[PDB]
Amino acid sequence: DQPMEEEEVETFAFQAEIAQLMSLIINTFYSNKEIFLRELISNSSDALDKIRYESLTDPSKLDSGKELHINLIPNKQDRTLTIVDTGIGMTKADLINNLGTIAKSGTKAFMEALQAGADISMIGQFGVGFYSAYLVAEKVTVITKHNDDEQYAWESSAGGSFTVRTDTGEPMGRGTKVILHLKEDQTEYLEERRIKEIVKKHSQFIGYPITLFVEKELE
Ligand SMILES: COc1cc(-c2nc(C)nc3[nH]c(C)c(C#N)c23)c(Cl)cc1Cl
Repeated sequence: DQPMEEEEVETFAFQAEIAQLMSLIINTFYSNKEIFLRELISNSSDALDKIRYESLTDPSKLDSGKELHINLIPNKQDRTLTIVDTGIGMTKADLINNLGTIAKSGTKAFMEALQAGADISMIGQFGVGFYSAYLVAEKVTVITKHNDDEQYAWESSAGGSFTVRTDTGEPMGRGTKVILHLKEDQTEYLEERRIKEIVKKHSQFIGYPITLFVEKELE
């Protein structure tokens, strides 16, 4: 009897400083956790800038999709909030290199800044705003598709390690989906009014369409 599907899964250890940062973020009390959404939307915007830039000299880069946008998808039943863009996306090497195994100088620098009295809301200036997801999420899954490459899924519950595998569930044209599996006491970020007010407050200058899709699985 053959399996419906099979995926090779790799587990990698986080670089020491990244593990340190994740533990600080996911455990420490902060009063302004809503900034995570600003940081994720900012990373979407950057990724959309990148594919747009590439398309200026090579229009075929948009064969995987011309529309450049950001979607926000709360799912109360799964207790997940997902941010999706049609940006440049990432290769497997990109995921392994840029989401865990190699720590840029900004990682240690950010933790130093916090020790010196800086606020968590500055985290994007250090290039590690992604990890602010763990302010509100117990687990984060990143599904990504780059041109000419297959679709991958990165995942971590911040245990000091993350996994990478091929993802074949729902094929994306191009871009990145960040799925936040929210902590039990952070479900306010699934509410329409909360999402709207955070986007209005922090993302006014993002130069791409941002669209809410409220998700409900029907009985
Ligand atoms: C600059 O650092 C990062 C950037 C990214 C990222 N990259 C691309 C190419 N697209 C994206 N879209 C979203 C919504 C991201 C987020 N968050 C994101 C990720 Cl997943 C982790 C880190 Cl650490």
